Amino acid sequence: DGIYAAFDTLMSTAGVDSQIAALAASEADAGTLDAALTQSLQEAQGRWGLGLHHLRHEARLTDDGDIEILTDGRPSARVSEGFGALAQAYAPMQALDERGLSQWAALGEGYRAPGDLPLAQLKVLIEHARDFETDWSAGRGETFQRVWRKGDTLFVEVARPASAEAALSKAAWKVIASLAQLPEAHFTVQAFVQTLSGAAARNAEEYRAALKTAAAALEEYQGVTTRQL
Amino acid sequence: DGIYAAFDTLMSTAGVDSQIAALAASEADAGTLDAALTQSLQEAQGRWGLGLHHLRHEARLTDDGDIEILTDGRPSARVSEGFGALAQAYAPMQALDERGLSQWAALGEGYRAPGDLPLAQLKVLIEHARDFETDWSAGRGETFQRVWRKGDTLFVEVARPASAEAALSKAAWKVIASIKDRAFQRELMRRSEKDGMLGALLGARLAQLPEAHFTVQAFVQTLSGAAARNAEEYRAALKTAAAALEEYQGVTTRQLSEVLRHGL
Repeated sequence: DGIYAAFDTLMSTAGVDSQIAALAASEADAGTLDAALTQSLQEAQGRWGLGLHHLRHEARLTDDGDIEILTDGRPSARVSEGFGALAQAYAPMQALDERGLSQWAALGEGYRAPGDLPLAQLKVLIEHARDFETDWSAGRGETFQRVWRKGDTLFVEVARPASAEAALSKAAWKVIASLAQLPEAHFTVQAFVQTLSGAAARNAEEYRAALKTAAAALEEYQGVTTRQL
Repeated sequence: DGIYAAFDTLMSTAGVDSQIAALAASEADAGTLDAALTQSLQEAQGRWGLGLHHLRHEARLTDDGDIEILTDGRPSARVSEGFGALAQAYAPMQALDERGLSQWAALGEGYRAPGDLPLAQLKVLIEHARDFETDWSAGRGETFQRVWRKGDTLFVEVARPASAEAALSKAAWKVIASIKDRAFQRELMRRSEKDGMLGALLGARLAQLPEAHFTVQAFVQTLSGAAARNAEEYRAALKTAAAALEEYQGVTTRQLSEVLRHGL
């Protein structure tokens, strides 16, 4: 019960409302819970901005009542170990630049197109290419963006890097106007990823919409976690 | 004359000089031969126009001195069964449209870009997409053409589908012309007016004929590294492979001819 609750907390930093403790309280089957814990972890991975879209992210129930968080099937950390432990197990996988963006390609080693292509070269990729990835590009509001397709799914990302420490500082002096075991000290909402499927993942107007959508998402979620905090 | 010459004869049908019989006899190192069979076999597949780019091809030596032809790691045929045997092992695997073109994608199931794309749009694909594939379009010289990229290698296919029958027909004409004994030439030329040409020339003496089951129908140029992302390297690639396909068609027609002159 501690363990599901703690997980619920971890996801709360990404504005993900996993409801795992409740769903457990409902006597849901172990498979249903696993599925729920994995869906959430992937949803949070999208928004956390750590840059691990190239690894598989899973979370699963263990016999001793723990949750085990894996990456590419390799047991990375446990929740009963604390939010710090998870932070310290993710770190050697990332690779940030000087603005704080991931340097990995979400599609893995391979060719990466300019972030800045004309929207008509982008439209050709979108309509007639199988897989493809672009790199970051400077967008509005100090955010950055990029797009890739993997399978039947087009992935739009909008990312405005911000460290966890600063958000904590803001909400701290905002509460005084009114920490190592807090996940908000390692995890915050930096990015948002919108997905398109089937016909939509080959439609250029649809990609443009999905940009405006992911951009409005990132700003809402960035704010929600600050108001929780 | 041995299983290596049998494999060498089968490779001449795509105009591949494998040199397998000479390697087997050379002072080379153990294992270099299997590698050679597979190298020669894959090149041959590029030219046969069978449409099997999605399968993996291998040839090895077996425990009883035979050469085994593999598809996706599974035993498909044995060289000693003759070349017809190889033809029908490939058949259930193929899928030809009305024109003689493979209906399979070279990249397996997935999206195929149009084959009639505008050059400005095909370029974007060539400079920035990862793996991609186009459909068959027509090209110049009553040819067809498609292009894919798998990895770091661009694959430019030019094809002019033909039945091995017509190829045998075209080689018969070339021979009944070069004939020295003008009397027998006019005899053949008259039977050819009646019973057909390749008909009347065979009639002076085929399923054992390797070219009866395999023919040069296509060619695949390949680009690597920087050229593979270059749209003008692509347009040149297309002219090279059409010239290649004419060449190897010419080589294999002159070969089948010199084969038809034996037994006259």
